[PDB]
Amino acid sequence: KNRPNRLIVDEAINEDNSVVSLSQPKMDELQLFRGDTVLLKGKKRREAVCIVLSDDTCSDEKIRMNRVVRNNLRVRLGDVISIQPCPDVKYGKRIHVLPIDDTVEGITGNLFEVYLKPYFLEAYRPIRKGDIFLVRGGMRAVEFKVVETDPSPYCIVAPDTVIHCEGE
Ligand SMILES: [Cl-]
Ligand SMILES: [Co+2]
Repeated sequence: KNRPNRLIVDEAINEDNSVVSLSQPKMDELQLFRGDTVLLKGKKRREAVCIVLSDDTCSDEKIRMNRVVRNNLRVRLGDVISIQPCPDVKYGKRIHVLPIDDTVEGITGNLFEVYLKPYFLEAYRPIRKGDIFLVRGGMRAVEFKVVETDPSPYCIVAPDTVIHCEGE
């Protein structure tokens, strides 16, 4: 019983889509530093790639995550996920995302300048093929699915990372 890399999901205080949080003893045990990329394994064999931060109100065996990640992981509060470091992870050459058209009227107009540039610029966000993420944009949030990454199947969107969006 007991394992150090299996943890119980818990609601996050940080709503940033790329962030998960652990106690400091936990990070120190798993030998992780703030900014480190982790692979999370959830239910229905869904996997996510996150940035891990230290939270001091976090129980040594809890993991706080926003629901964008929980949803990507197909888990809910109190479920159990597996966490591993992701050292080999690389800066992305290209990424292909498609925006989710949920509404009549679709969405306009330049998704790149309005959503993607502002969302990705800054953060060196880690992403995976098949992630669904939500950008709080002008007028309305928009969701995108990650169609693919080069390199596949996951990577860090860097400032020189090419980002193609369907209609663009
Ligand atoms: Cl592409
Ligand atoms: Co293309």
